[PDB]
Amino acid sequence: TYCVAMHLADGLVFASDSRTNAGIDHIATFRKLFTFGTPGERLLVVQTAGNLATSQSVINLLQQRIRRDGASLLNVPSVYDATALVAETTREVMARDSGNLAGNTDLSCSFMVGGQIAGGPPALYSIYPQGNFIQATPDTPFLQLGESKYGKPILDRNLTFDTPLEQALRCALVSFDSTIRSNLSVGMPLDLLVYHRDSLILPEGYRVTEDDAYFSAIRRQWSAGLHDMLERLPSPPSAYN
Amino acid sequence: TYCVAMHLADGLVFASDSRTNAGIDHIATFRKLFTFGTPGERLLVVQTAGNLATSQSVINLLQQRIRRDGASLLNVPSVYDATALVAETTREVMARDSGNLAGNTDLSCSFMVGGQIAGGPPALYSIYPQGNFIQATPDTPFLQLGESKYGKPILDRNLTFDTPLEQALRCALVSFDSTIRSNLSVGMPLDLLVYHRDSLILPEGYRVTEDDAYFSAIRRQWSAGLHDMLERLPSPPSAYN
Amino acid sequence: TYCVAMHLADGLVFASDSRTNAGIDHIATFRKLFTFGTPGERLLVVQTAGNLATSQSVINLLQQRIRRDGASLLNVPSVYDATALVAETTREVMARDSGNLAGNTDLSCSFMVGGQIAGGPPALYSIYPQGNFIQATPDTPFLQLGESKYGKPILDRNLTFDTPLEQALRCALVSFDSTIRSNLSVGMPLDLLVYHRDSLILPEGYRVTEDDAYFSAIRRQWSAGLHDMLERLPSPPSAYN
Amino acid sequence: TYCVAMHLADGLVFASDSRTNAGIDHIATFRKLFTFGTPGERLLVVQTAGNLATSQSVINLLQQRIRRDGASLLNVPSVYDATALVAETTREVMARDSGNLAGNTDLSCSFMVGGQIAGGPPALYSIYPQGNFIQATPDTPFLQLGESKYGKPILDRNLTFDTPLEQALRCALVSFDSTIRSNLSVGMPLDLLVYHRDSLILPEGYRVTEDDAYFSAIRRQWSAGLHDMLERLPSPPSAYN
Amino acid sequence: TYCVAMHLADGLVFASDSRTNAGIDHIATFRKLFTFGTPGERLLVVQTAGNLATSQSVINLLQQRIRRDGASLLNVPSVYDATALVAETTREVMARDSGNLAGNTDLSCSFMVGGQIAGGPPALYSIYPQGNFIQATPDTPFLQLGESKYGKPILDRNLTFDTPLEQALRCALVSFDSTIRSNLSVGMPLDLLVYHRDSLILPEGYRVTEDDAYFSAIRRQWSAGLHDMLERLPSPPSAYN
Amino acid sequence: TYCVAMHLADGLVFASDSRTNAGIDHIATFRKLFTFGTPGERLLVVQTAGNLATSQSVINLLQQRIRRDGASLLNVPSVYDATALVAETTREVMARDSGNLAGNTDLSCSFMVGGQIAGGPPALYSIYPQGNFIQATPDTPFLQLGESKYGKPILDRNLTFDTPLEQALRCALVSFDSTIRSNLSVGMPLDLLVYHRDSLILPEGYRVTEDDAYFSAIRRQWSAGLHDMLERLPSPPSAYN
Amino acid sequence: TYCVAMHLADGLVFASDSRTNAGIDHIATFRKLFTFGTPGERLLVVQTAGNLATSQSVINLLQQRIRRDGASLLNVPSVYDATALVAETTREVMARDSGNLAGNTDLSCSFMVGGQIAGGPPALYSIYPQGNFIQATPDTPFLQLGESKYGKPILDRNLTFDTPLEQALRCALVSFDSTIRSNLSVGMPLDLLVYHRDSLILPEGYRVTEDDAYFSAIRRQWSAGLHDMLERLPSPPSAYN
Amino acid sequence: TYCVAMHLADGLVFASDSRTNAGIDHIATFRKLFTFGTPGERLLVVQTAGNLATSQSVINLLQQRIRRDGASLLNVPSVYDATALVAETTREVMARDSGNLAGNTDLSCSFMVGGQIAGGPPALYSIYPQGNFIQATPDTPFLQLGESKYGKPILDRNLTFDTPLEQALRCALVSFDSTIRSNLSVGMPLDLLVYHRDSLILPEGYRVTEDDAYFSAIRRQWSAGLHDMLERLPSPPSAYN
Repeated sequence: TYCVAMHLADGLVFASDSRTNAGIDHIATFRKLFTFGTPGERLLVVQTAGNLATSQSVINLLQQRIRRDGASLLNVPSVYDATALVAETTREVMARDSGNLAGNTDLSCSFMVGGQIAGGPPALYSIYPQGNFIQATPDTPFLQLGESKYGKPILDRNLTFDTPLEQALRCALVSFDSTIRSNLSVGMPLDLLVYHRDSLILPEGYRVTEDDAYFSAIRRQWSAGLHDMLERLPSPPSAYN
Repeated sequence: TYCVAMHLADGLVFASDSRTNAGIDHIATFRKLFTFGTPGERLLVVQTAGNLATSQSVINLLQQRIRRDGASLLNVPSVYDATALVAETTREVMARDSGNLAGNTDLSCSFMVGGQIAGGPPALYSIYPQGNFIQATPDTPFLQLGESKYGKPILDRNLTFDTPLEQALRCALVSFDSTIRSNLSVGMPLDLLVYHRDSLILPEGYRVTEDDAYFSAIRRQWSAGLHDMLERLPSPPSAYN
Repeated sequence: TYCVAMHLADGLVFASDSRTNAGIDHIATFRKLFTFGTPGERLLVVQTAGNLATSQSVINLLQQRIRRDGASLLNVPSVYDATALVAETTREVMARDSGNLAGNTDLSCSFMVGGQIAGGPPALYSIYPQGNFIQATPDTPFLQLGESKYGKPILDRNLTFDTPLEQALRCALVSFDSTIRSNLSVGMPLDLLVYHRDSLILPEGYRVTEDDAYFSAIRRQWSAGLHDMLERLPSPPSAYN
Repeated sequence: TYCVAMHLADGLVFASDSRTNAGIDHIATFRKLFTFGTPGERLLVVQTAGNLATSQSVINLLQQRIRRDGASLLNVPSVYDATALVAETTREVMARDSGNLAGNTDLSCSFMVGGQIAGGPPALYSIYPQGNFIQATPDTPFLQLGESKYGKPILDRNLTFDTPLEQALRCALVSFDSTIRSNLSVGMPLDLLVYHRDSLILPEGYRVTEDDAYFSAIRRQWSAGLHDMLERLPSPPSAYN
Repeated sequence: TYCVAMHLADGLVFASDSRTNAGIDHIATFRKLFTFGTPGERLLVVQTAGNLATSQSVINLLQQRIRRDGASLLNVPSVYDATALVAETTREVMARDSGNLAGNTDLSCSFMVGGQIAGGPPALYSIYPQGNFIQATPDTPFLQLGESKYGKPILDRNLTFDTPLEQALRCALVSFDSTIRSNLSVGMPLDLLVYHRDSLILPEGYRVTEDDAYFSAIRRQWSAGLHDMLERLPSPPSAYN
Repeated sequence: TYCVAMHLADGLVFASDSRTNAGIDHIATFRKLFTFGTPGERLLVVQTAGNLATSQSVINLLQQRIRRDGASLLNVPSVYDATALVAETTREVMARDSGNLAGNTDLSCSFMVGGQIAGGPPALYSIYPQGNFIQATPDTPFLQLGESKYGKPILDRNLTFDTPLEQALRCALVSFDSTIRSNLSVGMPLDLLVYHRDSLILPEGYRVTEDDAYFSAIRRQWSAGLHDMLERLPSPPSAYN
Repeated sequence: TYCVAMHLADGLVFASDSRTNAGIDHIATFRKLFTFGTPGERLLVVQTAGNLATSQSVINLLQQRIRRDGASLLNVPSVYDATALVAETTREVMARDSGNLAGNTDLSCSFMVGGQIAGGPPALYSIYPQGNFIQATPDTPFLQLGESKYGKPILDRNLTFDTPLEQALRCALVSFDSTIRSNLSVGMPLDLLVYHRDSLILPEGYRVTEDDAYFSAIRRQWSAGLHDMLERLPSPPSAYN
Repeated sequence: TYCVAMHLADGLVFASDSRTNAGIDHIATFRKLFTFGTPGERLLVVQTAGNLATSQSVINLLQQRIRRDGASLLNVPSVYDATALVAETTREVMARDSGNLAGNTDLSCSFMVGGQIAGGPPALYSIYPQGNFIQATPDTPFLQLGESKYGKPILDRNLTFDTPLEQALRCALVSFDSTIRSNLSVGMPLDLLVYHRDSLILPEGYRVTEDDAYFSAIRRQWSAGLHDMLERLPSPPSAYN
């Protein structure tokens, strides 16, 4: 479980893995990036991390309620209020499943909610386990969920609000490369989605499998590159021994 | 707090940061790499991570006991037994400080113990919070303590049992570069030590400050390198949008 | 005790064994697949694993309550809510039988709940011992209960959301074949049920006995096949000795 | 962690994975198959599963003690007594590391010990977590450690005391194939060793990596085979719906 | 103490011995089969096994409470709920007699509860020492309490859901014959009751004494039969010596 | 696990199953009947039941010690002393494997030891979990180990000191028939041995597999016989309803 | 200490000795049969055996509490509940006197509680040292406390539910005769009470002393009778020598 | 288990039952009266009670040692010394079987040793569980083992040193009658032996089975007699109600 989202000058980029702890000796693939919207009016993306049961219930309720007269991700007036609604829904799920039977088992999960509603700029929020949230800004234009330390440095180094979408996406992919190599809890397939500021369309998004030609290639290249740079770095002076 | 140690064909390489959480609003510099030994007979290095009070007490008792007739890091017959002694000492410290007054505060810490005693190969162990330990091997030739996910990938990618010492050290430094950029809890100065297999001398080791010419240079180079490789990676195919 | 359920493009497939630990020196046959519904409106299937007393009580209450004005598997508005109801009922049963008299004996059990209610797609959930549940998806389209590691690989290898029902069923049967050979706790007769997406009928389902001509045949074939493939695999090179 | 050993008419075959849980967020490669002996006099193989710290300590002490006047794997008069010595050593390690500091953490591990000493037949034992052990026989000629249910069926189906070594090894590899696909805690490289009855030599053994041409090939073949056989199985009769 | 109960297509059959361990050097006769009901409305039978004191208290309270406005075996809406009530009552009794004074003495007992209440089919449950219970089904149509292994085989071999009552009873009697011969803790008189599906009458039931003409006769016949069959079985081939 | 041994006027008969609990989810085949002796001088048979590890170790030590100058099953002056030696050996094995590591796991096992040594009559003993033993006599001429209640009645009914060997063996086989049908922990193959009083030869003994023509036949006959006798028994009189 | 009670068709009969171990070298007379009740409403009898201090304290508290608003032997709704109250009281007494000071001394005692309360049949219970109790029934119509084996046979032989009260009493007296002759811990005076079913009066009861004309007479007669019968029995045949 | 022995003016009489607790759910027949001697020189009888394993071992060793140059029941100079030897042998057996493996299980047993050695009068001893013994005398001419309270009164009443043998034997038989009726742990067949003072022959002794004409007859008579005497006893006076 590792998710990244970026809010940049030209729009939004989202990327999630799929490897999921679904119980003991049951590790499995589950989509962690979900889209919602009405074409020409709004796009909203939700990413998930943490307890599967909880996050599934949250997503499921959001879907059921879309087709119902009352508060829903389709009628909510701002990305902020969408984020609040997701949190609100999370609280509701935690209230029901909590009891003596759950015991000490850890039901918490976290989310990212981003997108654009007609008449206001695109936005991106992250909701924490405890249900309070923060918003990405130009100074801090990307947010992560899950097992994210491994792939943070490459984003810190290169990403900024002005990074174009194609490059941000590339950058995200390198993030996943390192993460996947160093931590088995994170794993393919990946799910990506790029959204263009003011387009107000629902992009189809794209899934990166084990076989993906492009992703295989940039991984091979990135390895060769790092190995090269390392050998061509200078030796430490006398002093260091 | 981030420490790395490597046990390679040609010897051992150790590196630690110094930034330490010593209470609220009191972040400070403390050495996390300590050496012990008698020239021509043995070298032992201990690195620390976790609770400052605990680790300090452990190190302090190991030093006091060196100058005393009984079990000590200078008479212990093997690196294994040295590791065991450190652990033994840790248990002793935890027993004394534990009480109602400590309450729920977290007194645990972890260590690495590596080196060489005359008449057997060099070795490297890591002691866990709970006092049990593991040994580095050719298949898993480096071990980390502290805040280590950020700088793990570069080691996973490039380091192997056969990597020479000068290159392993270099590799470690890049590990610290990324870590420092992405996590404030980790910070300079760094303390390094390189030990040559069968030398049985106590290297002086070296401290890398903010001002270090060499470290500044390889950071600047590494940045330029990464930035280059990133721009010269190919674009995603049509399919990805 | 081994149960499998699959949620595929064309519908649902369920399969359970019947061998049951009913106490010490009392191993016995009990159905572990139960159906509910009203023709033209809904089909729901519940499978059971774990403590017999507990699961029986749960099923029994669900049956009694069907014929009663209030929450029941026949009036519940979605497969989700059905799953929730089963869980709710489980909690109720655990509460009552728990006491000093039970002592340390393990009263937990698990369930699968799947089916289709008029006006929404078919769905499949698995409820864990602790009462929280997950939903099968296209990326993870089958779920297991009980003693399931033995027969997992064949499903992992061949089954996907798009697998047709007849082939999924066949696949399940091979899963049971391996399981039965390698673990005595699992045993015949088996109980199967196939449901076609949007049919909204209650299939009669089918019981596979010791004598079943078809199942005997595919077991014999599958053996011969495996034995053949193994002999016709190449020899390991020189290197391997 | 998955290990298999077979004691057959023509000798012994051993195979182990290397993926090891070494702490939280620290999964790593460690050899789990170790050899000992004097050429023309004896071969002994020890495989490990369970807690890394414990098993490492046991192996380490056995190695140190080989080079010492007293009970050791090189002077022990029978494979039985070797097994007993390993167990004896395990007890010793558990006694020392046990204390308040370990707490509720699970230090147990299991071993296989097999081989041949001059003047008696080859033998194979498995030591349980609790320190008691069993011997493989003609009726039960293979033994497993670790995560073994996934790959048990293929061994149950095909393996017997009279299976030749080359075919037993092949069989083991298919066992690992299924296991690796269905459980991420098991992983390459693998380590194999084949020993010929009465040879009294120390085979070098062989390591199967990710890249291995032969293993890659039989995996590809085995997949194609299974897929074929599945499509060419008959359809269930009318009765089954 | 040995009890059997069967739930068959045509109704229920119950049979119990009477020999009871009432303390040290005090073995005695106590009825272990009790009936309750209102003619034309319900029949319930309770059988007992285990601690005399505990089971007596349970039965005694059930009787007292029948003549009292509140939950009782006469008003309870289903055989299920009757079983639950018995269990509920058992818990109550165990709570009271438990203390330091009882010490380690074993107060547990088990029950069978079967019968029919107007408007639903007949049913049969068995309650375990720990208070949870199971229901007999067509696949497992008989249940035993007490010292039951001796007489199990004849029931396993011959009894099924479709066995008529007169034959099931006969079968039960042969079960008791073997048991009584092979285990002194079981002993006559026996108590039988046969109930016809949908009759809703309280059969008087019947006691089999030492002197019973019919039971004496079938025992004599059964012996002669077994002895005959044994002598007329063929001799083992050469091979067997 | 079910073993029987008989000491009759004409000699000894031994029979054991092979199904063995070797751990959780690991049920397997292991021989439970072992022979020892020198032709023309002695025959001794040992049967085992209970913990596999313990019984294997006992048997293994007895074998090793046979080929060694000191107390052994070949030099022991009487069947009594043989039994004592087996017990003695058992104590030795329990002493070693006992420790904190075993914990509460149950290491006990039981044995039968029977045979004949030149110059004295044949004899048969049974050793209990606690190491004390009894001897079979004319009044109690058979002894059982393991899961024996199921097949006791047929032996109680028919077997006496004067039963000839061929008929005793036949009787034993029927005992196994019933046991196997009613308890899964008991299972084929079976191992038999018949020894003729004063022959002083080592019979080869015989193994009964699943496929055995004779055993299959008498099982089929015995079923038919029982079914016949049951239908031809009279009906219970009026009185019984 | 020897007490008997019988529950017969026509009522109840109680009889107790009086010899009591009250400490070392202090054997003494204490009544062991106590009556309670309100004429025309209820009769309850309590007999005691075991530790004097304990039983006295129990009786004493029951008496004090009779004259107090709350649970007492006079308001309790059934003989069952009376028995439960006695047991309850016993627990209370054992709780208080238990401590380090008592040490290993044995404070346990047993009771019989029998009688009749208006509106339900007469009943008789026996409470065990541990506080659980049993009820006498038609099949087991008498119960004993204390040193009872000596006088059990005459009761087993002649007493049944239908035995009239005058004959039962006579039978009890012979029981005491044998007991007194064969065991010095039992001794006169005796205390009797006979109660007629449905009389609901408090009989005065009667004390049998050393001097009692009737008891002396039947003892003398019984001796003469036994001596006669013995001489007029036939001689053993030739065979017996 | 119930044994009696008498030492009278005219000789000795011994009688034992045979019912034996041989383990849980294994009650069986074993001889508890054993004879030894050389005609014209000595007769010794040993009776056993208590733990089967222990008493069997004792008897077995006494038999083996008879045929050996050293202390044995045939060379021992007095009945006293014979008794001492038995005790001595018991100690030896307890020493060997005692260990951690026996645990808390109760290995004790008791014996009677009686008979006559040329040149001194006949004698009779009883050995207690703790190995010290007593001798029967004219004032206390009979001794019992096992479950003996039931049949003590008839012996106390009628037996004296001067009772002739035929009458003492008869008396013993009545003792067994009552015991058997009132306690199931005691049971037939019985074993008797009568020895005539100064005869110095080994009587064959006699076994009383279920079918014995004489014993059946005196039981029937004794019942009728007791029943008669009881009905012919006078009624209690007015006073007693």
